Amino acid sequence: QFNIDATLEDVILINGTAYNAHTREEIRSPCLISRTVHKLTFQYTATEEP
Amino acid sequence: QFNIDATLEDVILINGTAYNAHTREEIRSPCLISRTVHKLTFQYTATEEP
Repeated sequence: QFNIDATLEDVILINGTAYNAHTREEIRSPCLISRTVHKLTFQYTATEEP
Repeated sequence: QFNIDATLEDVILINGTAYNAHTREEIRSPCLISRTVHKLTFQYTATEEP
C-alpha cells in the first residue's frame, strides 16, 4: 500500500486503476485524485499495466 | 467534523482532547497531530474547553 508522506506532496496516476483506502472508490486511469485519499491500493490487473 | 484541505495546510490543537476519524486514536491537547489524520471529531467535554 503506497503511503503519502510530506515529501511526496502530490501524485498523479496515468495508467491502470486505483481504489481508495477508506470507501474503496474506483479510479480511472487518467484522473487527478486531489488529496482526500490517504493510501493507494494497487491490484493485479493484466488488462493494463499500472 | 473538521475537514482538512490545501487552504488550511497544517493545524494544531492546544486545549481539550481529540479523536481520529480513521482508527479512533485518542490524543491529548499539548501535542502535534502530524498529517496522517484527515478529519477531526470534536466531543462534549466539560472538564476542558477544546
